[PDB]
Amino acid sequence: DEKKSTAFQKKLEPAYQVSKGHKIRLTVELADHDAEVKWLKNGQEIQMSGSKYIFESIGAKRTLTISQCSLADDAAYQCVVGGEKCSTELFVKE
Repeated sequence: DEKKSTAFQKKLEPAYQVSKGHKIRLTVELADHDAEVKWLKNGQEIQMSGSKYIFESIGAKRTLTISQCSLADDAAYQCVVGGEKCSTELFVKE
């Protein structure tokens, strides 16, 4: 089940609004703070890449920078550490 459990102290609101092609960031307050965060596309498991699923960290608050994601990747992106996922819906804004 996708649910708070993940090493994300707080996962951001379950509706991330990507500014299409502007690269949407998946901001969370990490529980780990400085751990490599893996993320999930609804059903799809999302690793990390310097082109998509970009990991970025600010003061524990972890961020998944997703590039090339606009009026197509409109769906849901969960957040995952090791193998723990918390669901968040992904909506794209043009």
